[PDB]
Amino acid sequence: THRFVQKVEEMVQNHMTYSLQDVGGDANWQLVVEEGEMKVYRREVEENGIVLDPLKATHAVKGVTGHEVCNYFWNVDVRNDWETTIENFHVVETLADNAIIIYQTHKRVWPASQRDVLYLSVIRKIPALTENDPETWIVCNFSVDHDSAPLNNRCVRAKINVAMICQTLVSEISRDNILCKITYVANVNPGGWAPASVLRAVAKREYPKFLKRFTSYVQEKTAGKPILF
Ligand SMILES: Cc1cccc(-c2n[nH]cc2-c2ccc(F)c(-c3ccc(S(=O)(=O)CCO)cc3)c2)n1
Repeated sequence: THRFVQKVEEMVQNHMTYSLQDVGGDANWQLVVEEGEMKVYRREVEENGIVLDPLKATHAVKGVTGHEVCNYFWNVDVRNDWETTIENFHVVETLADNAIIIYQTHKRVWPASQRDVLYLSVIRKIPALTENDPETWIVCNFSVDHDSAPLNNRCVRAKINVAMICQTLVSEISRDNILCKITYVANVNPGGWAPASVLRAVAKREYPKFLKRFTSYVQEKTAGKPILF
């Protein structure tokens, strides 16, 4: 039992309560980009001059399970196969077999300075709320403080709360008959000065490119392997 067990429970339950809700019907969410079943939405939010724009996306991916998608998203050993904006990353602390603390730096977005981030990354299976409902696999990545935080004078420290939340629908089961329903939420505080139009333009381009590249990577690596439910 590590020191972040309560915090983890809170952050995960908040996503389970609030992040799964539908936004198709909700005019407070702007639909920014659509590519088939991938639907990317945002709200435009600025606090004390800093652009926070909550991002929420849904997607439906054939032929992979939620457990698989979450394992690929959490497993630091495959990070470089799908990430494209990371410059450096270091595992700061191992809390449990399902929870680590990561420090990473990102590629600069001109003309703002580079960003770094220091977060707890946890993977959990959440049982079905009623006998009717699906089980959920979730990865939550959320900023924390740590005394071994790196000094990096080129970087402004962002703060994140991200979740990759998956429910899996199925019909001996073939990958032909499985579909993973994803909700991805990203609440990024850039942590200092950054021009709003540029941040918005980069979010609009990069979030869809990330979701497409990541989800296709999982399909590619699990093809012709036995399913892990
Ligand atoms: C996916 C995406 C969308 C929009 C912009 C960018 C980007 N381009 N250049 C710098 C960044 C940047 C700056 C600060 C950050 F915290 C993250 C950040 C993004 C996602 C996540 S995660 O938790 O989804 C995946 C683990 O990295 C963590 C940090 C990314 N990347």
